[PDB]
Formats: sequence, C-alpha cells, structure tokens
Amino acid sequence: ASAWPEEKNYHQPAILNSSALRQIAEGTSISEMWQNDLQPLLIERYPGSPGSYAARQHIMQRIQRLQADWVLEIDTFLSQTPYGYRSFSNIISTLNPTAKRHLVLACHYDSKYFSHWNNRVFVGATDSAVPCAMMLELARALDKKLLSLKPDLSLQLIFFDGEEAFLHWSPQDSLYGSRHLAAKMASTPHPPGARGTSQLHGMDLLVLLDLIGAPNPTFPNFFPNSARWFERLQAIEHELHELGLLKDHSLEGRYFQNYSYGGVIQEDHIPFLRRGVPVLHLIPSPFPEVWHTMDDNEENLDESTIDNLNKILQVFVLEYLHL
Ligand SMILES: [Zn+2]
Repeated sequence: ASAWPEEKNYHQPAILNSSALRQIAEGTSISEMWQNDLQPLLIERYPGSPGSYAARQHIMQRIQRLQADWVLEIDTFLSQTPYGYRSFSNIISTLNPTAKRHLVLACHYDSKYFSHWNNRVFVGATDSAVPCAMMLELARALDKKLLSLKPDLSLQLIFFDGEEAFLHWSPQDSLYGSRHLAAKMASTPHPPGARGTSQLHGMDLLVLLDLIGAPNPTFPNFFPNSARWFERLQAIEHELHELGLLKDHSLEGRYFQNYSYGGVIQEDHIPFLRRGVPVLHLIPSPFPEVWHTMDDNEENLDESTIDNLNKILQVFVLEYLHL
C-alpha cells in the first residue's frame, strides 16, 4: 500500500538564489500580459453567454501556443440554477496527466451575471479576469522551464466556470464548477489504474487566486495545513523586495502578512477543502472596494501590484516544482 499521497506533507522547495530571482523578475512582462492575456477577458462572460465561450477559447488558445506539453480538457456538466437547468464548462490544463502529484493553481473565469445598467456592463476585472491572466502569464513566462517536465510531481491549472451565484449567494446557487469538479476528481482513480487513490489524493496543494488586482491587498494565512507555504510566499516577497525587484512596494505595506482568519469565505476552494485538499487561498481581506460593482474594471486595477504578485507567484511555483 504505497504512501505516495503522504509525500506532499514532507515536500520542501528548492529555493532560488539571487541570480535566479533576478532572472524570474526580468522574464515576466506585465505589459504583454495586459495586452495579450488580460484585455481579451475583460468582457461579459457569465455562464452560458457568448462571452463565456469567447473567454474559454481565448484561454485555450493562449495555452495551446506554448511549447510545454499542456493537455487541455473541458469538463462540461448540467446543474439546476435559479434560472433552471444550465450547462457549465470548467477548463483544466495539465502538464504530465499521469504524474501522481500536481501543484494546482486555480481561479474562476466566469463573471457574475448582471443585466446592463445605465449602459454599463460588469466585467469582474479583479474577480477574476486578473487571476486568469496571471495564470496565463505564468504559463508563458515559465514555458521553457516547464518544457523540461516533458518527485513524480507536475503542474495543473484549473479555470472554474460558475463560481458566482446567479442571484446573491446561497448554498445551491454558487460554486457550480468547483462543486462539480471536486466531486468528479474525488471519484476518479489516479494515477490511471489505481485501486484506492483518487485525483484529489494527487493534489499536493490548491493555490486559489481570487479578487486580485486592486491596490494594497493583504492576504491572510487562512489554514494551518498550508501555513508553511504561506510562509514561503512571505519569504519570497521579502527577498524580491530586498533585491530591488518589486515596484512601488514597502515591507510595511507587504501583501502577505502575519495573521490568521477564523471565518469561512464561500469560494471555489470550499468543495476541495471539505474533501481534504490542502488550500493556499490567495484572496485579500478585506475585498477590493469595487467588489461586485460596475467599477470592478480595468481602470481601477493597480499594474505594479499585479506585476509584483506575478513575480512572487512564478518564484513560488518554480521553487515548489524544483525548476
Ligand atoms: Zn465575485
């Protein structure tokens, strides 16, 4: 009876030295992400809408153009909603599908449904078009390093559909894509042929990005079983800062601060956390002031903060994967 699902408990990062940190800082481009990955997603994209299809095609196309061996799968399902039965499609992008373990980065790509108001349209820029673009930029920036994976451990990106409630939050009306996918992964043997382990046992850590893009975010350390990885984000932030690799940044105004958070936040990690998956939830507390308003738009995004977080995230991922 292999103990491989316990490996994640002892897994340590392979820390990057100063020269490598400068390389990562120089290898990501916030302006290229902005134009090529983010702007195409700043459209109305609630589930089942024409924009939802356009956002999915954009995400799939940007991944497909990369050199690394990404395997794309669309998880399409039906769910009851306040508006009746509807179809949803989660996007899963995986390197080394048969590898036993994967570090997983995730966000939701749907935008909350609102009828147009005074000619304004809700596009959910921080919620979560920026997180989606950050994941696409990370795949692009780290492409040459990721190509080398072609520790039986690799990387998977998940873009959930239907995270938002169609009305206001309720247990049945929200998290459509993550409740579906967590249940599906929980009942899928992994690796192929396994007798008693599932895809969820293979998820080392689920790093969920949500509501990112506003100024001065503060991310609390929510869970004790991922606290040591939260500490790594703090250390990476501190060292990139000391190396002069972050922009418009101070340690007093650091993003990853020492402090827990006892409450529960309804978000896509919930169905995974309730099935025993370790989660590192990168959602700020408090939420962006523009949360769920028409002002959650491009103009209110903080470019340097997103750039700094791209650098921190990319370093975290390379160190976790020993790349
Ligand atoms: Zn939202």
